[PDB]
Amino acid sequence: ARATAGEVEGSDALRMDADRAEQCVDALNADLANVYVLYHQLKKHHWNVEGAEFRDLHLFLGEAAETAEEVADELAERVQALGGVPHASPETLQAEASVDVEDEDVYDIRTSLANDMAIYGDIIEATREHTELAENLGDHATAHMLREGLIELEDDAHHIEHYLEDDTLVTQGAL
Amino acid sequence: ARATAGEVEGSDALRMDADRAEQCVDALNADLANVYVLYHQLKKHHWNVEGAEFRDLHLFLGEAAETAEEVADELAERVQALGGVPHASPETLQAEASVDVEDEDVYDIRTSLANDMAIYGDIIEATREHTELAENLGDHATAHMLREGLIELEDDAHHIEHYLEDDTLVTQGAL
Amino acid sequence: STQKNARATAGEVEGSDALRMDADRAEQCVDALNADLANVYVLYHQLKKHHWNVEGAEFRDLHLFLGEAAETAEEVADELAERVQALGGVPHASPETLQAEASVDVEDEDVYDIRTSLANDMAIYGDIIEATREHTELAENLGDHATAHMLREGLIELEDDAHHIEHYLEDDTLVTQGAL
Amino acid sequence: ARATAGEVEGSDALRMDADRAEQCVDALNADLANVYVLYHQLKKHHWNVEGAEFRDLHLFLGEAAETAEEVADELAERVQALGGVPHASPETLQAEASVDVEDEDVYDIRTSLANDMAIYGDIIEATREHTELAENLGDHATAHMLREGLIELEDDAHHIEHYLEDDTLVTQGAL
Amino acid sequence: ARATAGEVEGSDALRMDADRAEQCVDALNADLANVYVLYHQLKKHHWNVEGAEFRDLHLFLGEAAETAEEVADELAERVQALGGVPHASPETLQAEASVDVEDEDVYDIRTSLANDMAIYGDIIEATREHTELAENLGDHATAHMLREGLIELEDDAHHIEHYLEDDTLVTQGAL
Amino acid sequence: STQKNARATAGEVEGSDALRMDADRAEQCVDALNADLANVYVLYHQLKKHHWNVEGAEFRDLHLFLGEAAETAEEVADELAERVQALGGVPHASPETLQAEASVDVEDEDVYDIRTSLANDMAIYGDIIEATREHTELAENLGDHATAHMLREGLIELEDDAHHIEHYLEDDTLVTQGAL
Amino acid sequence: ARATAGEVEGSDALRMDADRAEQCVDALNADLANVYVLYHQLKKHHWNVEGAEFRDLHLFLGEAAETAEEVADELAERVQALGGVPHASPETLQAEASVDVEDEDVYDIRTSLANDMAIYGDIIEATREHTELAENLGDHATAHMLREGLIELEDDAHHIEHYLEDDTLVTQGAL
Amino acid sequence: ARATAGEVEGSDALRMDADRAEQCVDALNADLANVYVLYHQLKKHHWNVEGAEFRDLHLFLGEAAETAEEVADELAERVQALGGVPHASPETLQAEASVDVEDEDVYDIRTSLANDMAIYGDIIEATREHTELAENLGDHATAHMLREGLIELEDDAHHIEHYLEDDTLVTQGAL
Amino acid sequence: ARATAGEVEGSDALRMDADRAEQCVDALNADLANVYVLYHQLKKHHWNVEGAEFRDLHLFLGEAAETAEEVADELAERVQALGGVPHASPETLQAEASVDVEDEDVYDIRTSLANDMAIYGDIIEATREHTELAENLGDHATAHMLREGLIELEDDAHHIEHYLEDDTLVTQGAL
Amino acid sequence: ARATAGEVEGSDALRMDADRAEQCVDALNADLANVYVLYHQLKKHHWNVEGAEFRDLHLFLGEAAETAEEVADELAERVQALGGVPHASPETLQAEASVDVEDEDVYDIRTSLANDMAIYGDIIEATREHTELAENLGDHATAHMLREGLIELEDDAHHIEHYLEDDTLVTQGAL
Amino acid sequence: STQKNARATAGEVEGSDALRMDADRAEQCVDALNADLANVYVLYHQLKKHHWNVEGAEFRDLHLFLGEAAETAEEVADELAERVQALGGVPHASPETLQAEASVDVEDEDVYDIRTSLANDMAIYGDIIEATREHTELAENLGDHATAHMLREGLIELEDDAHHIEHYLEDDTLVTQGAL
Ligand SMILES: [Fe+3]
Ligand SMILES: [Fe+3]
Ligand SMILES: [Fe+3]
Ligand SMILES: [Fe+3]
Ligand SMILES: [Fe+3]
Ligand SMILES: [Fe+3]
Ligand SMILES: [Fe+3]
Ligand SMILES: [Fe+3]
Ligand SMILES: [Fe+3]
Ligand SMILES: [Fe+3]
Ligand SMILES: [Fe+3]
Ligand SMILES: [Fe+3]
Ligand SMILES: [Fe+3]
Ligand SMILES: [Fe+3]
Ligand SMILES: [Fe+3]
Ligand SMILES: [Mg+2]
Ligand SMILES: [Mg+2]
Ligand SMILES: [Mg+2]
Ligand SMILES: [Mg+2]
Ligand SMILES: [Mg+2]
Ligand SMILES: [Mg+2]
Ligand SMILES: [Mg+2]
Ligand SMILES: [Mg+2]
Ligand SMILES: [Mg+2]
Ligand SMILES: [Mg+2]
Ligand SMILES: [Mg+2]
Ligand code: NA
Ligand code: NA
Ligand code: NA
Ligand code: NA
Repeated sequence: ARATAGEVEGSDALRMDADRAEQCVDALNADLANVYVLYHQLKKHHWNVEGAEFRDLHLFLGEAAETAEEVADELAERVQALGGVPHASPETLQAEASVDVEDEDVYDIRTSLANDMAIYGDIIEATREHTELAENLGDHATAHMLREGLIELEDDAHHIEHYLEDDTLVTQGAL
Repeated sequence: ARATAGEVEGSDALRMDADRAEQCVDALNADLANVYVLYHQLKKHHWNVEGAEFRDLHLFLGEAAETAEEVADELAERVQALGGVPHASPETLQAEASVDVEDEDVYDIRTSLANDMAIYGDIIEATREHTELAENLGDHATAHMLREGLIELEDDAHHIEHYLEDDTLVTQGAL
Repeated sequence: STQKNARATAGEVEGSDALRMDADRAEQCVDALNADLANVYVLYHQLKKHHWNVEGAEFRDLHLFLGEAAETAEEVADELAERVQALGGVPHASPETLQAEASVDVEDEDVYDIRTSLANDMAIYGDIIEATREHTELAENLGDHATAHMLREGLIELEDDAHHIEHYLEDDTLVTQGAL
Repeated sequence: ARATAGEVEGSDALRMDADRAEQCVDALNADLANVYVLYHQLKKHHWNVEGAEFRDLHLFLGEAAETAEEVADELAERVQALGGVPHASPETLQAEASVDVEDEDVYDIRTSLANDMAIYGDIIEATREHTELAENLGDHATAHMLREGLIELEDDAHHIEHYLEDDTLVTQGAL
Repeated sequence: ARATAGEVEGSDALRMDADRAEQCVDALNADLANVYVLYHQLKKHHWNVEGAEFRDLHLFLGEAAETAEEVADELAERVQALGGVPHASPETLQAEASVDVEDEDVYDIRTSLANDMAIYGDIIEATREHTELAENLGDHATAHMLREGLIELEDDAHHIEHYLEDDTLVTQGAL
Repeated sequence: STQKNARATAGEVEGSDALRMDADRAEQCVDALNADLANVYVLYHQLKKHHWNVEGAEFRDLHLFLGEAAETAEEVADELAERVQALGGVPHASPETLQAEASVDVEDEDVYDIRTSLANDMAIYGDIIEATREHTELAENLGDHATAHMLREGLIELEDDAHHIEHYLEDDTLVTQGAL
Repeated sequence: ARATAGEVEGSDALRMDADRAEQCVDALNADLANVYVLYHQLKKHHWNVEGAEFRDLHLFLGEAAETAEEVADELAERVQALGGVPHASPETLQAEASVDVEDEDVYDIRTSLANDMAIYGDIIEATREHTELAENLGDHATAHMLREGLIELEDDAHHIEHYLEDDTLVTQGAL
Repeated sequence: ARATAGEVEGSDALRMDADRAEQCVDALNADLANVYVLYHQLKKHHWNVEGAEFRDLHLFLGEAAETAEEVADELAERVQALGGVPHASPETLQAEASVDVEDEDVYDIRTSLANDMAIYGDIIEATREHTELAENLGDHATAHMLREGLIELEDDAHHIEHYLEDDTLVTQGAL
Repeated sequence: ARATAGEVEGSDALRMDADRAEQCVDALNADLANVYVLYHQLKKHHWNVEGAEFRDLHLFLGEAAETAEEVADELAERVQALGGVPHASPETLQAEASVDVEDEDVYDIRTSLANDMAIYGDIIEATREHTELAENLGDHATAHMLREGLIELEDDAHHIEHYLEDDTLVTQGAL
Repeated sequence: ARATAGEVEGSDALRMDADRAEQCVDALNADLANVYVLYHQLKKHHWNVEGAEFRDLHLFLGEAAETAEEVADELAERVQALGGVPHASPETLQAEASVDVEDEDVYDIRTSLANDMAIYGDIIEATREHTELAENLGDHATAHMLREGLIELEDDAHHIEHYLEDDTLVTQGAL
Repeated sequence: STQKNARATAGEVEGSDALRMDADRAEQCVDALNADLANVYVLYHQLKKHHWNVEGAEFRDLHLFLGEAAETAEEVADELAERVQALGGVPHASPETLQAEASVDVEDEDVYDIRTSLANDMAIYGDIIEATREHTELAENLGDHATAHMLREGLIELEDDAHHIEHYLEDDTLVTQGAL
């Protein structure tokens, strides 16, 4: 093997010793696994959403899935740049994730979105914590990247909350 | 008259004898007619859709109509390329169509979409039969084209199906 | 007069020598455009409000529609303002002035449900629409065909938004009691 | 009313309790009101600027007005995402703003720009303070957004300072 | 000669009898001539502008000339569409123009702009009279076009006015 | 049945009335597409891995090629998934499900050298390629020409990537012992 | 030599045995030779077309040439992917082609176009046969590609048929 | 006056002495006058072309006009850069031109095109002489520019030659 | 035959007598032939390149071939514009070429590139001689064009040189 | 002089007193000098890289040089905005830089990249330190900008590390 | 010789076999292009300086013009450098080398007013312009028509910037004592 899962060597290019790096690496790898389960669940919901608002939600979820994937890509890359090994296989991702994932049945849109919302909220809190860890290790590139992904993820989370709110243009008359 | 409605001459350029071509042309012309009535009814629905979801439907139906118009264009041009006369006038198109077309009143969006879905379905089934007919005549360009049209029509028909499905973000509480 | 601090005084209209529009003529258009500006900026700020706050099953579609309507209102305000200034007047500028010179009704600061908010917007659109039609006659009748043309270009976009809101509020939906 | 001006409910999506949220909300809402008076005053100046440098300044002010508006939009959105109500009507914005606003007369360009400069400087200082408040509440998405808007606003502020500086290509000979 | 300078045949396609058309054509042709001399003098000023503001003026005047050329093109094409002969040669255009044109010397930028403003003004006033003439002839396409030209010409003329106004960022201190 | 929590149960296939595809027919395609989906998502995740980790004298070129191959795999997965759903089935969704339903071989979590990694990728591509060809016959033979066409459009892109890897692994290079 | 002309190794990556691969390669290489003479002769007519329609023809033949080049490239790449050696040198291409090629003299546009039409017809019938061959060999990617090439070629061939048809706007009167 | 027609001051910035500069300026200004009559006459034929090829010609002449305008602009700017005064008014341009210009009547497309071809030929021979002149004066930027103008003009002139060649798709039969 | 291979008529439009033109045409036609064989061999190499660097070479050689094709197009069109007959058929192009062309076998990448470099070099040297020939004939458009082609050919030839140079990131350790 | 090298006046626009500013100014100016030596050395390497991977590295280095230049531009601008004078001349930049720069000889690619890597690592560490200095002075715009440049610079640094790693597709068999 | 650490030594010129340019010929162009490179990079760095520092009533227009002139200088430097390298020489690289090999005058580190700064820039442009004209003759006379063409393409852009500065410095303005 060139590198072993779980090892972190730091980077001589980035002047980050393996001590410091391993702390960011652990945080990032946890985040990577959560965000890729997120990705996969947003894709599920995007594939299956049906009903009166489905096209708008299909588009929003497809976008949300794209932003998770990009976040995952930046996490994994940064793990690798810091001398670590990002979690790669799908069973590894889901094993290492802490967030809850739906079973294989398809649920109605309100249920599915409320499940997503819970994943986002967990990722959001973790990411906040990890940006502080990064800044306190003086890894400002990591901290900045994490915040750049945070703000995207909060925006999608906030979208889902709004989708779920108790207002609508529909009236009992229109029914 | 440079050509007469109903005649088919084949094409020298495309090495398609008139016997061979006539058989494709009848299938393509029947598809054209149904596709243009589909285009006219999607346009109607696009113009008139109202209510809580109307803007997203207005956009979808606008797009679906453009996709129908393009399929119609490709069908008509292939008719012409194969030495036939594509059906051209609106009254001809409706008369040669086999699909049902709404009267001039405006129905609520569900009914309107359900009417569109049935047109798609007829078109989808016929196109499938016509791609086989084209392949068996060795007309692999026609088949290919038919299949590229089909996959866009099936995508739109399936979107309509989802819009009609029995799910929603709406709750009695939001009402 | 040569000693005033201000380069121009609110409410004055000087016409333009570049545009060959005398102050008399210009003042009449300026009075119309300034009133429209004010209503249009209050329109903008309320559409923003509704863009920011909209929630529920259609929110995202509405967020985007209202953010685009807000941008169109802003652009209409910009054109009106610039035309005031070109005609030698002073476009109403500060938010307090814009709101005070507006004749349309503004929501208080609370957030209402989406139907109520849209209906309030619809009312504002209606008012502006009627006034602009009057104002385009006024301009054509003064021979100020640029102002007229411009007012009409803004009118068609406002009418389009107004119409979209009327449709959003119509009594149809894909939703069924079964899906509930 | 769905929500009342002045209430802050936090967000369950963003895992931000109403305590924490209300502190960011107050800061952001103050900033929103200042930045929208800024917007409106930059539009004034853009509409009215005249003279030898007017086209360049018209363009710069129009841009500056666009960047303020975008900043306002991000502030207000974030207020709403955190469960607050962004200040919306124009008389509310101006009432809640702390910055000074010109009366309705049009002043010469040097005076107008110097007025703008003073608004920017106040917003800049406030924003610095608020980014620290955000980071100290662990609201890193807010802090990052505020800094992203800060850097835009400093750049326009710095532009105005340069416009006002005592150099020119003009000579008494050219006069 | 396929057509003779001065003749007007109307158009069958546009259902415009030659009496009706001739009246539009004379107004449009007189506008064309003035617009092309405007185009030539904006080009001149664009080529020669010098001094502290010259680059921004060079760009503005380049654009103003393109806007004039396009108005000229639309005028000339409408002449032709209505069965007339648009004035074509440079010596014809200048001879048929009513506006004043500088001699071949180069004047300072103020004088040059003031000369352009007077040309615009003449063009603006005539166009206004011509749009009414078009409307009253029922030629609503011509009127419409005239009004779309006018609003671009008025925008440029007003820009010139502002460049000439008595304000500046310049102070005696900066000198 | 009316009281199930789930709107659809994994493994069920309902066909589509919009697409005029009965459940019998649809189930056969759904079984093929679902198996392809799973292998394609494992393909994607391993290409990502290799994109992330590739090092050495050609890394940057490989990083970009593998990130683009990964995107193509993702898009193929998206189309397959969506087609499953359109045909009234339930696309395999969770990463654990995708990996469990995949027949292709996955690397363990260690990182290997670039030749080994590419060779492993090549194997996965080969498997998917063979299966897709079978699946396109299956669809054409069921008369589901949309599915067939789609499978072929995805096939040509996969084959292209597969081929690029075969070339990357060929025994030529500009490098000489002299340059070493 | 790394590979020998005529040899066909199949591909491990595409799971295509040399026996199956040789059969596609032989078809694809004949197509390639014909398509590349086609390309060179459309270039020629693109270079040389003169007369009353030339500019339009020059554009269409340039485009048709570029379509032929792109079909060639695909063909050649597919030969190579399948473990074969695409015909490469110009003398090889012309020797392996079955179509007729004009001598080096330049003919009038009608004759030149008729010549191309014949080349297109030959390629088109060959390609239909080859897409059956590929499909029957289970090589769907090759069949698909050939069909995508085919439709673009038939389109160009049909455009030539139309250029050559006995209609025109020109009248004896205009002459 | 800031500058006087006919005077040539050279440029300090370009290190071009007035003697050297005058010699380029005189060539460049003659070219400018010819190029601008050229422009006005292509506009004319663009406006007026009718008949069976008109739309294609209208487009090509519009483009050729715009190429001429761009060559003019370059020429004029170079005169000015070199301390000269580019000819500006339409009457000046036509007076300083050496080419022939049609009277105000409209001729048939062949005659009109033949007329333009003559203007192009004159400009083209003059420009070749001028690019030698510039080069021999060590003015390489002027020579380079003139050549870049030259190739675009020769291209257009050649396109006219082709439009006028004795070939066509039309046959007696189609008539 | 509308024209005969080998003849050169000059051009009236471009004021180039046939004596003058013939001399350019022979040089340009010889260049065309070599450029098209270069294009065919770059295409070959692009199709067949394999190994560690192959994708970046595949792209480079694809581009180099497009640059050759465009130079070929410009050469052939200039031949035609000057009243000559550009060499057109593949067997003619190879027969009129002076450069060496590989046989149909596939060689390793070094050998293949070295073969391309030698072709470039021949083309580069000839083009240099031809630009002088063009200038001395006063054909400054031809010269200019030749020089714009040359600088793109020299760029590609130099890229090949660098690919062949004796450096690498590869170490015996990485092996 | 308008300003003297080494003076820092702060900004009244940005509300940054000269105390605070001078601390950011010193840090930024040091960074500016390092990053511009970086720029210049990446350009060297980009100009000279040769061998089997040269085109890919040429492109990567050209990009890396562009990102350094942009970083330098943002640093220098921010120095000026804070009332300082950015180091401008090339001998000033290199004098003030602390990083090591190669002599004028060209070294092999591994050596050159390893030299670059060392510069990046020094800049990276310095930038981390300076972002903290900025945040601690409450200069959040500076801190954010520095981090935005940090993340770009780490990414290029990490690229170089990967280029230098001990893997390759090359085999002794391919040699 | 086989044991030198350096792959190429500054000041050497090897010509190119790809470009069929012998070392004798190449050395003459390389000497010209290297001197131009140096002046052009000092030009770039001073334009940057003036871009960064410009203040006053026209600053924004000047900032943008000088940032664009700086980019054009950089691109010209890039082409010259690359041509040196293609001809088998070693382009001057480090900032200290560039400044030392430059013949043009550089400002000290203080910041001057905009007229002074532009005038200094103008001088540098003038020098480069004259030298490039010589160098384009030199190249054409060596038969290196690529280098000549390239030098001329760079010349026209430099002349254009130089000319813009001359205009910026001309004695006209819209400003009047009345507006003061
Ligand atoms: Fe990535
Ligand atoms: Fe950012
Ligand atoms: Fe069509
Ligand atoms: Fe396709
Ligand atoms: Fe505006
Ligand atoms: Fe918004
Ligand atoms: Fe036109
Ligand atoms: Fe309009
Ligand atoms: Fe999708
Ligand atoms: Fe290719
Ligand atoms: Fe110009
Ligand atoms: Fe061509
Ligand atoms: Fe060029
Ligand atoms: Fe900058
Ligand atoms: Fe470069
Ligand atoms: Mg690594
Ligand atoms: Mg036909
Ligand atoms: Mg004014
Ligand atoms: Mg909310
Ligand atoms: Mg007409
Ligand atoms: Mg479904
Ligand atoms: Mg191979
Ligand atoms: Mg010719
Ligand atoms: Mg400053
Ligand atoms: Mg070299
Ligand atoms: Mg001057
Ligand atoms: Na709804
Ligand atoms: Na000024
Ligand atoms: Na014709
Ligand atoms: Na390599």
